Amino acid sequence: IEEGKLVIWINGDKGYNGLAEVGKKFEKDTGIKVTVEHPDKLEEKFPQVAATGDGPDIIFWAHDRFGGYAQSGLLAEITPDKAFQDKLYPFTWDAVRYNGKLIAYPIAVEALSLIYNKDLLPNPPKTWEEIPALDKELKAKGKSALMFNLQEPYFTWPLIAADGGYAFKYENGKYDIKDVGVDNAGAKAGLTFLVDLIKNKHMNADTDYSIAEAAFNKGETAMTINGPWAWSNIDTSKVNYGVTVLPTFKGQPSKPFVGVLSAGINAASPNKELAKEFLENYLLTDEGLEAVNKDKPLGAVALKSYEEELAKDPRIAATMENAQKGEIMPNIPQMSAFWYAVRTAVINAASGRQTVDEALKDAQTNAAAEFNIFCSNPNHRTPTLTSIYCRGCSKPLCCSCALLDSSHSELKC
Ligand SMILES: OC[C@H]1O[C@H](O[C@H]2[C@H](O)[C@@H](O)[C@@H](O)O[C@@H]2CO)[C@H](O)[C@@H](O)[C@@H]1O
Ligand SMILES: [Zn+2]
Ligand SMILES: [Zn+2]
Repeated sequence: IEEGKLVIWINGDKGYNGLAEVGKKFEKDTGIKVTVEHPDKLEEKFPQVAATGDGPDIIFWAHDRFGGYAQSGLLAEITPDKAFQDKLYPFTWDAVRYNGKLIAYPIAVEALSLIYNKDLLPNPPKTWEEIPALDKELKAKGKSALMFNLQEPYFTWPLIAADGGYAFKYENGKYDIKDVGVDNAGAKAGLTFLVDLIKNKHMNADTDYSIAEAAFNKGETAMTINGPWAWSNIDTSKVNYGVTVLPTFKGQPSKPFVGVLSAGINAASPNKELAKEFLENYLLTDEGLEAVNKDKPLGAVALKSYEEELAKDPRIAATMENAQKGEIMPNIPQMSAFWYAVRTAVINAASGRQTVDEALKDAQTNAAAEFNIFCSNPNHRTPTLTSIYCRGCSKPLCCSCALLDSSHSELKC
């Protein structure tokens, strides 16, 4: 890692051009060059190069992957004084706490929403159950009802979770990684409904991000499912669209996994103080987030002063409504094994390579095998085993401390 400059990694679907404009303001004020890059599969590349001290000074990703990076020692602990912490919403700071330590700067809150074409669909459906008949009526006009990414489980999880699927069982402020809900009856029903859409030719198993975005932004399909970053290309497309709450399934809301875009500092960076200055005094400002947001919308931003400007945007309102009904992703190291298992299950069930019950029993098994953790209470003289994490601080707790100790209450720790 090169001394005296900053290298930044951020996903290709984010506003990397706007962040680069923030880096040029930084360079004009300090003389420090800032290089922004968007490598492919950066969330799998970063743990690989950082383990030997390579990679960027700063990495951006949703918060769910940062706990695994921190567990492996790849992320520096950040030290914002309390005056700066008061500038961001408390909700966002919780997402970046791992093992009781803050391990990243929260940037923005993201959640999936239903996006619809107002000209084709003045009244968007409230339920998943209405989409088949709605697709039948729109094909009689040369359009389709719904196209969204079927290749990434992030997009299909809201439906799978709607009727009772879960990653890890959350109970009184705590997760239990021994209790996985990927092959239960509520997850089977949601995936079975999705596979039925493809079987009855209302959707194609092959549909990915680029195909769905192209079909919606050209006026071919009435609805898509996507996050705030996708609004930039819709806005320049000529489509007259709205953003709204995801439809219900079996009378229960779709529950999107909520992400907090977060900026982590590489443990091996010799430019940590320059990185903190960049993130605190240039990015996490009204002007800094505005430049990023004007490139690709971030969603609801963590900095209160600027979110108060964005809040009147109806698309932000819908994003927040969906976030309320969904749930914050855990940042525990087991999250990436969960995502890998669900990705395979969904793709194989949608393609007909496996039945729904085959695919999800495999996902449950493969994930559980991947899921040796010890309780964080320092008064344990010997390492005390557990499979429970506190959600607020992402600390392991044994069954004894989880029940007997008053600390780590569901409300506050
Ligand atoms: O599909 C699993 C995937 O979901 C999430 O990734 C999101 C990301 O949070 C969004 O910012 C956007 O880039 O879309 C991604 C899905 O393609 C998790 O954050 C990620 O770890 C996980 O692999
Ligand atoms: Zn304990
Ligand atoms: Zn706690």
